[PDB]
Parts: sequence; C-alpha cells; structure tokens
Amino acid sequence: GVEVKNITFKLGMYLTVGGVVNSNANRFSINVGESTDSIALHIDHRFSYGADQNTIVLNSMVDDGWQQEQRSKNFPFTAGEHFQITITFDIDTFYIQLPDGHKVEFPNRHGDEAFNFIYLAGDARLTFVRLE
Amino acid sequence: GVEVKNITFKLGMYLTVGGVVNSNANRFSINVGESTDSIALHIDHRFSYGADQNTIVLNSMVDDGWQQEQRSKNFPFTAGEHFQITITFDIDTFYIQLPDGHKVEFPNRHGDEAFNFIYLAGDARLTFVRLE
Ligand SMILES: OC[C@H]1O[C@@H](O[C@H]2[C@H](O)[C@@H](O)[C@H](O)O[C@@H]2CO)[C@H](O)[C@@H](O)[C@H]1O
Ligand SMILES: OC[C@H]1O[C@@H](O[C@H]2[C@H](O)[C@@H](O)[C@H](O)O[C@@H]2CO)[C@H](O)[C@@H](O)[C@H]1O
Repeated sequence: GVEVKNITFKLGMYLTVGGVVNSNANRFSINVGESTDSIALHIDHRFSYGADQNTIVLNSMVDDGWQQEQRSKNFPFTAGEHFQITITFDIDTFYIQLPDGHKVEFPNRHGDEAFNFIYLAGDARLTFVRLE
Repeated sequence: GVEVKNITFKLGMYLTVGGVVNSNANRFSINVGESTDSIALHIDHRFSYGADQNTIVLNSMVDDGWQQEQRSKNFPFTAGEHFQITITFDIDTFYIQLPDGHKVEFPNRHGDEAFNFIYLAGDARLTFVRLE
C-alpha cells in the first residue's frame, strides 16, 4: 500500500487519511511511525480476521515485534466504501477521530513528539492524505 | 521533502498536489516517476535559480541524468503562499494544470502507462496529495 515518507507530523498537528475499502475486505490498517522497524500507531480495521469481526485492533510495533493489543467495537466502516480518519497526538496519547465522530485513544508508547511516515496496508486504497 | 510511494497513478487518473511555498524560496519541484533512478516528470518552479526568474523548468531524468529542458513563463506562484497543481497524462503527454488555469504540456518521454511515486523537493512543504 501507499507509503507517505519524510513527513513532519508534529505534536498538535492533524493527519487525515482518506481512501476506499476494497469490496471484498478482511481488514486494512493505517500505520504511523518514526523509525524503520517500528510502528508507533497501528490501527487495524478488521471486518473479519482471526477471532475478530467488525473490530478495530490497535497496537504498536517495536523492532518488528507487536506489543499489547487494544480493541474497539466502534466500527463505522463498510467494505467497498470510502472512509476518512484523522489522527492527532500529544506526548501521552494518540487521538483517532473516526468518521462517525467516535474517538479512540491509544497510548503514545514511545513518547514521540513527531512522526515521519504513514502507510496503508491491507484491503483498501489510499485516495488522499492531508497534513497541517 | 515528502515522498508518496507505491501509488498506482494510471492513464487517465488525476494526481493533485498541494502545499505551501517557503517564505524565502529559490525554487521547489514536483517529481513523478516509476523507477528508482529516474523521474518521468520534473516540474521545477524557479522563483530565482540560475539564469531563471519566475520560470517553470520542466525536464525528465533517466538513470540520474537530466534530459532536455523545456520552459514556461507562466508562473502563478508566490513565496510564502499555498499552491495546488494537478497532473494527468496519456501515452504521449503529461498535462499539468496550473492554479491560474493555464496548462503546460510535457512529453511522456518513457511512454509510461502508470507511475508509482511522487515527491516534492526544494523550498516548499507538501500539505496534501489526492489520487483518483
Ligand atoms: O496486534 C496487531 C497484529 O495482530 C496480528 O494478528 C494477531 C491477532 O490479533 C491475535 O488475535 C492472534 O492471536 O494472533 C495474530 C497473529 O499475531 C496481525 O497478524 C498483524 O498484522 C497485526 O494486525
Ligand atoms: O533540468 C532540470 C535540472 O536543472 C538543473 O539546473 C541546471 C539549469 O537549469 C541550467 O540552466 C544550468 O546550465 O545548469 C544547471 C545545472 O545542471 C538543476 O540543478 C536540477 O535540480 C534540475 O532542476
């Protein structure tokens, strides 16, 4: 999937990612981070994957290893359709704004003040990114 | 500058790139391409660089070498301010839509039907990209 690299996504800014979920999707993820074998914020939108149905699984990855999962059952997404999510953060917490207006919080586990990449994975295509 | 990679920018689609020119700019470029040491379309917006003032210099790069320059004196850009450009193409030609409504044409010198990256260089920051 699309990777947007060398971004300067700093404390207090807003990153919006828009796209279209594939018609026949198991899951897709948004992945934000600041170093090559790590992902500070992984947001996995699981229509159906593993033991999860219509569940968001959130995690982080440190040197290619997944950390502790968190889940949300707020799942305002439909296969084949557009979505948009916006992410902001402070030193302690990522704030993920879902398009139904629900907010998920996830810990800023590496204590980052800036990020330099975002990429999509899975059963969706990125159509736009905005950073300001 | 920001690089957007693993895009699928196909014949007939539209790629829009928006950003803000630095307050004190010499030049910035938009660079679209499909292989690692090449740039199919380089659009250099020169406020002042070399012998050029307020000139767009267009070129392509093949295996790290620049090809023949083309110029436009249509220069609807201001240092410190937002800009947006949209690019489309067919097998023969790139069509670059400037925000004053002027269109620049530049040859599709490698005969590409799709591109997989766009990156910004120079004295500007990318704020958004849309691909559909
Ligand atoms: O933690 C994010 C990570 O999850 C992996 O899937 C896990 C799954 O969540 C868990 O229930 C099961 O026991 O193990 C799976 C494999 O580790 C995904 O494979 C990975 O891509 C991330 O999404
Ligand atoms: O052709 C695009 C390429 O131009 C380089 O600058 C040229 C300049 O246009 C030319 O007038 C002068 O004689 O040579 C310069 C150096 O090759 C830029 O340096 C390069 O970044 C591209 O923008």
